[PDB]
Amino acid sequence: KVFGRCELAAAMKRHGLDNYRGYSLGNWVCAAKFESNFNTQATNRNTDGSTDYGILQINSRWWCNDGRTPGSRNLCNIPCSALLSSDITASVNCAKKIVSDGNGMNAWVAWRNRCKGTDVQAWIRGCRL
Ligand code: NA
Repeated sequence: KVFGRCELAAAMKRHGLDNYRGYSLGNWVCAAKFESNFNTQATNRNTDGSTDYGILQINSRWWCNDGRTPGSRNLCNIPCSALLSSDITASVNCAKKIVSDGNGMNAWVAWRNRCKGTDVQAWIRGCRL
């Protein structure tokens, strides 16, 4: 599923991401835009052999099991394919654990490099939220 901007904002708000650990909703929509272009089916391989999955590009090195990342962890206790679903629940619940791990949203390289320090509220302008 390729989400619309306001559609994703509304679903993220309903799932409790608005101001989660102090990150306003625009931060999450900005992160999703530059991580996956709002596409739940996005995948990208990393140099170490791990793979990033879904709308927030969650990494198999620590967070999910994809059967092809030996020696890795599965801290969200999910198969990585669950993160590609049109239902974003698994992605949001895993993202809540990531952002709580001490580094905040700096865990997402696209957020640090393209969202941090910008007017992130622009990403929800016009939405009925
Ligand atoms: Na893993």
